[PDB]
Amino acid sequence: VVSIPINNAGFEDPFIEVVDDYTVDTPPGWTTYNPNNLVPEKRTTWTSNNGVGYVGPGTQFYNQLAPEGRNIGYIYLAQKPGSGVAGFEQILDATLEPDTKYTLKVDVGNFGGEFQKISLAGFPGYRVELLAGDTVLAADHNNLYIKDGEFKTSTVTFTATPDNPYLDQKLGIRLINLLQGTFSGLDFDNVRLTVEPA
Amino acid sequence: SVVSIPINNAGFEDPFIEVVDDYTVDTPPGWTTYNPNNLVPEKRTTWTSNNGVGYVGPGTQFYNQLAPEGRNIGYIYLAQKPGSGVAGFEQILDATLEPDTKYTLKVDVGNFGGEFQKISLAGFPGYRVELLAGDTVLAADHNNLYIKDGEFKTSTVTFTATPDNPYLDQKLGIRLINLLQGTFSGLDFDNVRLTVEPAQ
Ligand SMILES: [Ca+2]
Ligand SMILES: [Ca+2]
Ligand SMILES: [Ca+2]
Ligand SMILES: [Ca+2]
Repeated sequence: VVSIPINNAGFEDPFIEVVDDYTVDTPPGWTTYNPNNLVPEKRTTWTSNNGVGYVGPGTQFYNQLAPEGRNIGYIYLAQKPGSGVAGFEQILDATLEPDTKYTLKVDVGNFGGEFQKISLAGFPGYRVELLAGDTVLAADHNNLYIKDGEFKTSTVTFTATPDNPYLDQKLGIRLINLLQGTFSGLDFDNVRLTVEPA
Repeated sequence: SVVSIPINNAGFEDPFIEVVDDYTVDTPPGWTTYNPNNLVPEKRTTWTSNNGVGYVGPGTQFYNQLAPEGRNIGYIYLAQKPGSGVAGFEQILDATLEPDTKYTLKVDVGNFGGEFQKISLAGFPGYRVELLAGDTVLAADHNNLYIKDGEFKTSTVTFTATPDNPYLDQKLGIRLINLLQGTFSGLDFDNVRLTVEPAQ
């Protein structure tokens, strides 16, 4: 069982000091997957955005601490349900290899609480995908039920045979806000990808 | 407690097929051809992209087991090269999405083995199983199971609908999809089951 390197895999970069403070720029090491242009290049707290957030004692948004370390990565979409999807993507160094089983695990978070008078109850739905090149090899499209203010672990697996047409292409990961519900924000954390003989 | 939702021709048993390893090339009754990329022609031959049902019986040259359910399986074959698109079966159910309910969709997915007219059937295009409400894919298994030539495995897709889900009261739907991300670019489905139960 081997780990494949992922940059900023727990969104711990940058370090954030204050409880529930967050960034509004793409997490370091990741790019914004934006197939529908929902996330503007220059964002504010009133636009769709993504970034990292510190989950600590005193958080008003969760009933538990970050799955890993201090921070989570979050994606919030302001457009109405059905408008499209957005999230994070990272292209890895490793390439697809035959006779190997891949295991992608990532923690998915559903916001909780209330701010002002508005509640964060609700979830847009998630999809976690494992890629080779531009191809989605395997994906978990919203299979887990996650309660408000909680996290749960998603597992995606894929076995690559010697005749798989995408061998030698770069592995990739996408973490996606499906925007099929409100509250239309979600979190991810603790991304891990391992390989083993198949 | 756990209630089954009615699905038409859910084991692809209609039409009856008499001869082992014989197949149809027209859309199974009760299902529609899901064709977002126009890969499947309206009129099909044995060698066009096609779909239909097939009898998997004793003596079959294509699997190491019989159909997971009954006599027949439903299949989808795509002749275009990997990366061209996807196609499969779709059925809209009569039931609608209900609040505070957990849905469990199960379908057996089959990987052909053997050879047909000297063409090797080894390989798999990848599959996706989708639960939908209206036009929305609520939950889906995109190719998570590894399935060897000549075998079947059960895909499980779960979804929990809360009271504020925007798609409540829209009609439930199912899609069984050939991903066309490998050759041999055909696969099978069987034994579609959908249950609903209270979640919370
Ligand atoms: Ca973390
Ligand atoms: Ca929520
Ligand atoms: Ca059957
Ligand atoms: Ca095969």
